[PDB]
Amino acid sequence: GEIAKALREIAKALREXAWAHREEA
Amino acid sequence: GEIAKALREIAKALREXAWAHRE
Amino acid sequence: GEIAKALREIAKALREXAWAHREEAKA
Amino acid sequence: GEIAKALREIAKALREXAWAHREEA
Amino acid sequence: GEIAKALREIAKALREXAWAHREEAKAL
Amino acid sequence: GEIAKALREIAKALREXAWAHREEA
Amino acid sequence: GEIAKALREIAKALREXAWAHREEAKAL
Repeated sequence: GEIAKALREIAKALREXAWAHREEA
Repeated sequence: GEIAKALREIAKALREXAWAHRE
Repeated sequence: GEIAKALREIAKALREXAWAHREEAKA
Repeated sequence: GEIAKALREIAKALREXAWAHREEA
Repeated sequence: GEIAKALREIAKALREXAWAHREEAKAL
Repeated sequence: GEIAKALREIAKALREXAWAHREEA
Repeated sequence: GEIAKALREIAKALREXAWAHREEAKAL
């Protein structure tokens, strides 16, 4: 579904955020 | 559910953000 | 509900994040 | 509602996040 | 609706987070 | 709808969170 | 749908956040 996919797209962004926090290092 | 599963994937990512503090 | 449950899981992850930033800064 | 309730718990966890930053200043 | 209100509460919490990080930063 | 609008409000607050970091440097 | 659309906008906001964070880490 479009909603579930957008939500997974939110998850991936958060993981992208996690790698940026783990660029402190 | 696909929606519930995706919400759980979000929580996991957030936990990952948390663990990245220490790391 | 599984949706409510998953949302609560998200709330808990953010509480984790709060704690972690609290501690790291406390150092 | 259970969904609305859970959503408010998320908001409170975010406020906790905020407060944690308010004590680092 | 309760659901839309809860979401708006989340948004407000995020805005609160935004403010705190600016101050935290500015405290430097 | 009221839900979509509130979600869009969430995105905007996150963008505001982003701007807070863009202003750190 | 407008809800899927608003969720995608949230995701983009989070990527915007990640990018600003990298610029942070990089400017030090």
